Amino acid sequence: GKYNLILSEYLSFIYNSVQIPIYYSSNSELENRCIEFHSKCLENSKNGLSLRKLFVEYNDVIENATLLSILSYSYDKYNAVERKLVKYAKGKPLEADLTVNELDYENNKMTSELFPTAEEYTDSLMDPAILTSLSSNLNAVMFWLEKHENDVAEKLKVYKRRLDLFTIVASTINKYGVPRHNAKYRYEYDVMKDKPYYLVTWANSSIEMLMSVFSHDDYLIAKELIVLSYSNRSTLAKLVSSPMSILVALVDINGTFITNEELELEFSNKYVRAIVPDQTFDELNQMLDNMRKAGLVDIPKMIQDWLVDRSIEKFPLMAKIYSWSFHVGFRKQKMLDAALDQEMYREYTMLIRDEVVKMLEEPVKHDDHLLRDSELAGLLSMSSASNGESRQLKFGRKTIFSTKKNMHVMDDMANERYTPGIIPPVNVDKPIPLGRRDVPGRRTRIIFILPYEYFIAQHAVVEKMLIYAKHTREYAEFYSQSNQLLSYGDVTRFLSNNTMVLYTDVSQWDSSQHNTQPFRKGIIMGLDILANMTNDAKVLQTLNLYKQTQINLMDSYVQIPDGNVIKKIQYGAVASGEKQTKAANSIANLALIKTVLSRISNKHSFATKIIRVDGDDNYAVLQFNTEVTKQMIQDVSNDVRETYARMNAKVKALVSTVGIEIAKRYIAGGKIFFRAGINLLNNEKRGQSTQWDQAAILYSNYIVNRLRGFETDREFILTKIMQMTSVAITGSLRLFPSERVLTTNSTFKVFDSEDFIIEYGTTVDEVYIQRAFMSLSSQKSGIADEIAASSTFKNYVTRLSEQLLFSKNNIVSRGIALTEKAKLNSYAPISLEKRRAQISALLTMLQKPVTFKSSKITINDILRDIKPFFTVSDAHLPIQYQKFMPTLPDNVQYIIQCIGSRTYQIEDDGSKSAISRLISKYSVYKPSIEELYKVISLHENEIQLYLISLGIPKIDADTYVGSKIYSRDKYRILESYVYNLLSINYGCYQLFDFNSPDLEKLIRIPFKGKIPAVTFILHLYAKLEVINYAIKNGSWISLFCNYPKSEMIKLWKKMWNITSLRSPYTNANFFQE
RNA sequence: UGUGAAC
Repeated sequence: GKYNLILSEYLSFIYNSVQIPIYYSSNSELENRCIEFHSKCLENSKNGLSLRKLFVEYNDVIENATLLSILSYSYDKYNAVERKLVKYAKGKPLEADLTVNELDYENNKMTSELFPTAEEYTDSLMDPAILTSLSSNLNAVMFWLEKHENDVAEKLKVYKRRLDLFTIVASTINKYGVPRHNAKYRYEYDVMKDKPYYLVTWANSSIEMLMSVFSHDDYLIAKELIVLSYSNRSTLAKLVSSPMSILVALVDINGTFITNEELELEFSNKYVRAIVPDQTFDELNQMLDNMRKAGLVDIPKMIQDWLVDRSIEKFPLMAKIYSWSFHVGFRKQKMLDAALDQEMYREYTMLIRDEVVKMLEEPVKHDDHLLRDSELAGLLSMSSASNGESRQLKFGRKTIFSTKKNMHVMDDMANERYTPGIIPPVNVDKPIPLGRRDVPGRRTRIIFILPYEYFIAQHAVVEKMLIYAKHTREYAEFYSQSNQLLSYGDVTRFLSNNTMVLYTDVSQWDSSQHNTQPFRKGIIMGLDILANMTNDAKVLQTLNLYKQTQINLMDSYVQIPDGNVIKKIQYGAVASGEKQTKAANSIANLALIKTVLSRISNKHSFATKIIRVDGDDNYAVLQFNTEVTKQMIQDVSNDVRETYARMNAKVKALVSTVGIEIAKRYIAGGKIFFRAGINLLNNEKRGQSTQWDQAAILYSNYIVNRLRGFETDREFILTKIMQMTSVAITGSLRLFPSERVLTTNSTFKVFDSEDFIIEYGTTVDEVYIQRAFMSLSSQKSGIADEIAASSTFKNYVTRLSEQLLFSKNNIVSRGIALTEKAKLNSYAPISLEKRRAQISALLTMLQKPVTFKSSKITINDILRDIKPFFTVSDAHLPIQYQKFMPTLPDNVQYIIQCIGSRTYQIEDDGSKSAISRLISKYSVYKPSIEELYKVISLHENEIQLYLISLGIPKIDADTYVGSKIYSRDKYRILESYVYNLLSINYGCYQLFDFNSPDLEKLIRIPFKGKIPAVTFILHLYAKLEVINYAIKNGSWISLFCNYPKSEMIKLWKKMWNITSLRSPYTNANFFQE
């Protein structure tokens, strides 16, 4: 509840010259008291009278009613920031060293010197792209400083380290003044031209870094990064985090977790000697020297101090620095520069071609329906993203323009223009529009915004390839339901004194022009073999079209902006945007490693314990018939680099016997680490989400970083949420949502009142609020209705439906119409209409919570029903598992030590049910977990019609609707759906082993009947409650269940009518991955 | 309608 108290202090701190607490209650008489109190406060304020008497008079309202929000009557002129800043601006401003960056525009030159005229200006290279201002961030940091001004002992030290650092931001900012943002939170030319170009982005990165500073080490790191960053905007992250790849190889392994036959983590007390050739040390030194040549001093020394003994115990610092460098900011260059960087491949091409054949051999020979109806599948899959050009479109009786892919397909079909048989060119005549990918520390890459013809021609085939990968282990990122822990387990498994790991970064090779010929040719060669495997007209054409996309790309041309011009240049490299991007890249990366390993063996003899490709990295584990020496590692390494070199591939290739480092994860000293570099006050690009969506995302970002080792003060995060979630009523009237409105599990949830613990209404007022918020979940959009009524639209929905099913439509048909009515949300005008409606509904709701016919059951209601039938009792669970993920906070880590962890993802889509499998065999349609959930619970006769309506044969439809499996699917679908509603795969929970024997003992549930659904919820509810207590208290409890038999039948009915909740908090988890 | 592909 501390959030509400914190909000008042912040408002009082921000405004000084009134606040009006607004309450509400589920009890009629109490609510009137709430209404009376609100009126009196407004009246007293409208008379400059003391509200002290009213608070005493309506003590009962303060005591029992629930705080809904807070009114903010502030008559200033959004200044204060200018006034506040000066006290902290005593230090000497920073002077940009305009000689550090290559490309001139990457140097912190005055904005004007980069864009002499307002028409040449662009924030494209520094846009924070976030719906929160620099001024607000400054206010937030200062508010925190004032609060922890009179702190003591170590808390004071944290404040002192922070006050210093913020002085640098303040001193530098004051020298030019605080950049004023516009309604869209953008920084225009007039505000910008006086100040240094990167001033605002740099401030956001520095503020984010300093508020995440605690120990002296954090302070040393933050200070170096902040100062260096102001001048260097292109190699500081790379220089700072480059020594990590060398370091993982150094640390010794003293007991680590491995993967057993049951694909689960298991402790192994083994010891593995880290063997490092002297050459590696020279390479590490050059890296350290390079950091030094760039001004770095404190960070280089820390790596150096660590290097004396290299203890996994003092490794945390190395990890901390690696996470830290990313928070310098994104490297946003100019489209042209990002674009510009871009006989022995016979073995490599053949492998790519063979791999393509294996993944589609069976689907093609059989005459897979999905391959035959590939076009239909592409249409259903189709998104609402950009197609490339902004077309003029006529809907019903309205002429509007859009770039949306969904919109383009409908307009073309309604005008005989829809022609997926013809795969448009992407050369000099029809240049590919370009998109961009910005990441911290790494160089900017370009993106192909190809026409929808390409997505349809590639969607069915890519899915078939993914399915092959799903059950192929070499493909770490696609295998089974696995998570990163299993991958961590696999590398450690075979580590011994007679084996060495070989990791390699292949991000540069994928963009290499050397790469593109063997790539497209390899896929095409594979496609021809597949074509000679069948005669099916549908299969050959879908297969043939795929061949065409590769051929068109072979020689493409790109539209690269160059100021306010769009120079068209011949791009001869494999950029990404295709449907086969990830699958193809994976196939290629794996093919490349196989090629390198094969070449090397002619010289040395080793065993291939494991080979893996995961993202932009690939690796292998080799076993030699003798003990590995420093000399052996050098010889293997030189040859591997040499093999890569002959192929003209600029890749990083290292060889060790203890660790490995890759973009997604790193394994040092037998432990697993995950970079914690998600930026907070700076985004990659601008989207269409709201401020509330953004606040939820920032919190989500904060949670992931905190789990990964990077923690930003919670109070600062809370302060940001308060600014972001507020709503202006007028110019001097601002409304701030309460903790209850923000955290309760509703459609407006932004964060959990307590980190790592998700609460669900257990009081009437909480329930009353939850029901009210849902009442106004989805808002109307005129523009969306018009187009939803247009002919071209209905025909498109009708055309899709008549191509899919055979018999009758509606559970499926109603869905297709909506799925399409939604895709119109990418369309700004529609998105804008929805937001305005949401704010007005929200403004009224905060003012005085409306009524609601309810009648809609949710997850919270099911939980609320159960709660009262459990008896708690202190219990004890000894810690028995060693730590493998060193960065986890203490409360989260403790649960793992006691109950354990898992290496998989709980099925939350229902894709593993028989009905879903049956639909898949005959239909290209893909029902969601929710649709499957409604369908399974239907009358036997109805289910048979639905399966047949989708193309499922009668002998098959009939056999299923009675069988054991159908009854079983019922339980499995609900189980999958419930896990989905409980976020058992996100945040903290995704880590915990929900089937721990130790966890199980704490749950005593006596069966008083035997009805699967009820049994499953009671055990799950108990496991979550027991775990949450452990997260919040550190000690365990035992749960006993005395749930009636009469009660269980009522509960079971309730279970099959649960409504899913949509909210910023829900969206944020989806957003993360 | 400052809007920028596969996931």
